[PDB]
Amino acid sequence: HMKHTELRAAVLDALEKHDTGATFFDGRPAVFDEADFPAVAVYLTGAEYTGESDTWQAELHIEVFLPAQVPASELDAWMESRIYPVMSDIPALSDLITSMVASGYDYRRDDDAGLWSSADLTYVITYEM
Amino acid sequence: HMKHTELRAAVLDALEKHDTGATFFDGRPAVFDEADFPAVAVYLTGAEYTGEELDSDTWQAELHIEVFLPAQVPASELDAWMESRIYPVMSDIPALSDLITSMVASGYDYRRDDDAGLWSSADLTYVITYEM
Amino acid sequence: HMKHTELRAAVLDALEKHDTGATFFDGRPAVFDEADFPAVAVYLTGAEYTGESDTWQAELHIEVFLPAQVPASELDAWMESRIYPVMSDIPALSDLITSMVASGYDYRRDDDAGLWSSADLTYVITYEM
Amino acid sequence: SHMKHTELRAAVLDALEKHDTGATFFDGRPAVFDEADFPAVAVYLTGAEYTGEELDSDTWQAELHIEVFLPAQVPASELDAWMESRIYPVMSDIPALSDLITSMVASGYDYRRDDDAGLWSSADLTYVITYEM
Amino acid sequence: SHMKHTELRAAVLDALEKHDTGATFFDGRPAVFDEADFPAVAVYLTGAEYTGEELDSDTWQAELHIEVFLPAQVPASELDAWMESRIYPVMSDIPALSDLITSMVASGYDYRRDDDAGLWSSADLTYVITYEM
Amino acid sequence: MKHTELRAAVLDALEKHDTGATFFDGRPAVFDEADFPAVAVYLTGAEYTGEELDSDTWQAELHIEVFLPAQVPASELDAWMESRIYPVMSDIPALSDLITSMVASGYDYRRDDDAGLWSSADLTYVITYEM
Repeated sequence: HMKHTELRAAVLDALEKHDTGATFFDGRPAVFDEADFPAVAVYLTGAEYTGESDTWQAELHIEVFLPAQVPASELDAWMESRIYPVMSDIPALSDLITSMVASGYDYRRDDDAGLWSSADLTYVITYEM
Repeated sequence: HMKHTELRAAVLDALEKHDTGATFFDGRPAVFDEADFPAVAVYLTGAEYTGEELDSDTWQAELHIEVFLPAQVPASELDAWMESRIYPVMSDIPALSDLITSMVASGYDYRRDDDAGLWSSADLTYVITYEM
Repeated sequence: HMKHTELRAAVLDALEKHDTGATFFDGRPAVFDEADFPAVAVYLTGAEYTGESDTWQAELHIEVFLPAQVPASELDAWMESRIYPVMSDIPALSDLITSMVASGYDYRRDDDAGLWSSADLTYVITYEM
Repeated sequence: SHMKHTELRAAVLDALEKHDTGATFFDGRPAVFDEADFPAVAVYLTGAEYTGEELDSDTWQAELHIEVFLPAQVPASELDAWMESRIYPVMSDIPALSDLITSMVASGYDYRRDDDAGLWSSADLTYVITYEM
Repeated sequence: SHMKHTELRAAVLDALEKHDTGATFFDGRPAVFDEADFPAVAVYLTGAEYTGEELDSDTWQAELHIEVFLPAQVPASELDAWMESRIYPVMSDIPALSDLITSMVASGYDYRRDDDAGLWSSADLTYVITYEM
Repeated sequence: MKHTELRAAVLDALEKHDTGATFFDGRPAVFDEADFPAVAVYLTGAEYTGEELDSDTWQAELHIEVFLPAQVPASELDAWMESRIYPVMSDIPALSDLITSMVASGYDYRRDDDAGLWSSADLTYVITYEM
């Protein structure tokens, strides 16, 4: 297919392999269903062409969702337990990109509805389409 | 007749010739109809005169080729439509190149319907230069 | 009257003498009568004092409105055959200003009710109050 | 015995009112508008701020507004017509305003609207002035 | 035993309450008022931050506000009058405030209104101050 | 990961000190009229800053926010900080052990823009640490 699908699939596959207690999403969902939590979504944002070469740059997210009123440690625990480790070595993803560096780690919330709470892990990557 | 119409047109023709399963739009649409999905919109944003350093009719705009589908679909659905129906056509469109002076990939953004959450899309953008 | 009334009046007169199809408005309106369509408005934005003789600057807008249903080409077509031709030479306007240059061409919508759809042609002009 | 800002706006309202009192004059920009106050004129200041900082001086700088309000459906020419007649001309020679400031220069002329409801329409004439408190 | 911020706002509030007794005061910026209470005066801080890192100092910096509130439609000069006969005379000389800070300079004078309701209008006088916790 | 150990070290040290507050791990959005006084410890802006030839260095903003009803005088918030929060932040070995540096940042007074149900003082420090 095109590069973006491969990228998310490589991350989604590795994350799905071990952990077996979460609903995975390809792209960042808008609404949820109780049965979806714990939810984990892998997606891209800000993808853009770079050249002044065929290099593109994007922000890779792996976000964990849980019911609104849950303590930060719940999200962190899921992250430090079923995600962060996987992200250390993913040969599949590696073969598809030219580079990857840690970026941020944000705690987010359901802006209006207030139905969910989350932890968004982000890496900056560069690749060829 | 005006340069913009010729521009949109060329891309729309090349696109709707290769395929025939999508509903094509000339300009970005606000409201959508389930029946229209998968929809493809071709339009321009930010067109401005750039030659005040003396360059005749030298404008610059952002060319959009955005694909639409229902809000629920995964990012792959969109990418799949892009990769199979759009992206290829885009590599070679003589009709187009003969109208502009330059074109370079810009962005690829995943957008959604913030207003009602009815659709989801992938906006492919290019930066072009051309004489009016 | 101040230079602004003369500026707008000149464009309006030249536009209505060349093509009678539209319904001209002096200044940008918000509410529109479904009948007004096709509507055309001539107006100024960003009028500011520039210096040393009282040099000013402003953005001249010539925005044509049509119903939302309409595809972009219908807007482009109106411009190409009824507005643009005219803008190339308006001696009355030329006598009022010191300089004009093309600026932008934007497609705008009605965000409050979504009843109309437009194309907004803009030039930058310098003149003396 | 009055605050500088008051004396400043007052000198302006005094001059404008000498040529017309058919309009309803405001001291400050009105938030809500009463259809019966049309036509209305508002004199006010925005951005007032101490400037003598760096050079060590008791100089303030602010923006002086003189805005004309009319019903929303009116053509831009009508707003200008009121300005050319009773306002713009008065602005070039208000001695009482001079004796209060240290400098004045034209800044802008903007056409504004009632974004919230849509009851009024306007033209706002602004100057940048400097003065001491 | 008392935080610096409390001492700062208290030096001003006491001076104001002392200058003219019986008036309405607020320690922090309120959002709702009661007709009777007007004119209300509020003294508060915003933007307080530690600024001694790039140079190894104990300095903090914050914007000191003394804002006067009145009904939403009063002419702006009414707000200025309170400032002129209550606030400025006091701010001109407050030893207790001086003893608590290291510097103070005039900053701005803004006219603000009730955005969520439109029940009041105000005049916010601000000073930039630096001090030590 | 650090984050949990970071907020824990701070939360723990604060609870041993005073017992009259409802502590939250992370910034809450809706409170119960009975959770006041509330204290929340959380992080924002955590971002990667590079490798120190030994590990990955990060930077985040550490928040300690005390919440009280909307009408309380600003003095009530300050007094709560002065007596129950500052004395603790002055020295928390468990925390000092987890980070590579800490410096005071700001002290903001915040409000419940939506319902006007509360008032707060948000104390923040900029910290650096290895993940």
